[PDB]
Amino acid sequence: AQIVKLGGDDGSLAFVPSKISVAAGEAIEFVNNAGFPHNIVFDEDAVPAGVDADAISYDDYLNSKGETVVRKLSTPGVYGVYCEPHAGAGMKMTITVQ
Ligand SMILES: [Cu+2]
Repeated sequence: AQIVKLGGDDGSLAFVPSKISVAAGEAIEFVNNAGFPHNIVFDEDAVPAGVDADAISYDDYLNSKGETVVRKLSTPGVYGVYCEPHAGAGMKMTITVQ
């Protein structure tokens, strides 16, 4: 499992960490931490071929501290993720699945 906090403890609008490498099938736990609402959108222009980016996104807002969304990815490659409300602040991350 890799834990990714949504919002830095210090108040930055960031995925912390924002660059991770995981094994195929390894759990990624997105934990709502600070500066929410946040959501988790996989970028359809930055996912491997054959991956439906909408299937794995969580489009609804995460409103409470501690709400945790878990995804496991199967296809190797690079996955770009962003938060819609905070995309302009730099709240984006990259996941490499091996
Ligand atoms: Cu956000």
